[PDB]
Amino acid sequence: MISGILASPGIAFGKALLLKEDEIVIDRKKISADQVDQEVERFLSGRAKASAQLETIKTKAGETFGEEKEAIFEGHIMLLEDEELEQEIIALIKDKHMTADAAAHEVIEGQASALEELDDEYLKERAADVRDIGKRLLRNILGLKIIDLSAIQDEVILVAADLTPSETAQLNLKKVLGFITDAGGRTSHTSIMARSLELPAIVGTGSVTSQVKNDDYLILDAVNNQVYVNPTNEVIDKMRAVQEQVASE
Repeated sequence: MISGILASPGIAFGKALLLKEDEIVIDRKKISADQVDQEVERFLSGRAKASAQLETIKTKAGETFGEEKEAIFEGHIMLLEDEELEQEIIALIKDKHMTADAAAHEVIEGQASALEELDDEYLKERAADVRDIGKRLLRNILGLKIIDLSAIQDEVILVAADLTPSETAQLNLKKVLGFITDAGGRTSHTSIMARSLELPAIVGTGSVTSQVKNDDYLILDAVNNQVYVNPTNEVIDKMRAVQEQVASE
């Protein structure tokens, strides 16, 4: 069966919300000096947008967990608005005729890679949080569609290979029912939430994302540590009684 680490006990019912991501296609075409000036505005003014987006996520981190976590996202903006990283991006766009999408990808390529060369498991995890800041910056230049997990409209379960502080900082715990992630870390951020929020959850699912799909009907037991996919009405009716018999006790 599906054995995870079990974060907290409980039973919930809901449709599976799988978090997939659309692959981004960067154009490696060389532009002309007549399109370079336009890229700077699309890149400079673009930052005006990404700055407003990450900024809005910053307050959701302080209004959701408390200004105590705003210090982490506060630095995430200084790096994005870094006046130094901007002069380097600009040059490439003007010197190597690179697209704001391509050039910006170059600097972000050494930021994450260079962080792996550091001798600190901490700055390393920042590498993952940094790639997220770059990927978002890209979808902002192409104005690509973004998933709005901050405004769900249907109560469902949350399933994902893993969730980064940002996803957890914008997640709306107003219509959520539970969290399931492929993180087998006895100290995974997901668990810290499921643990502090006392809600029931699991994280060592491992590869449930390779056996489940979005909209799939699931039933979390968090009692025997097992996920049931499309069970018979005989097991549901039997669990609907016991489970609800608990809330009634």
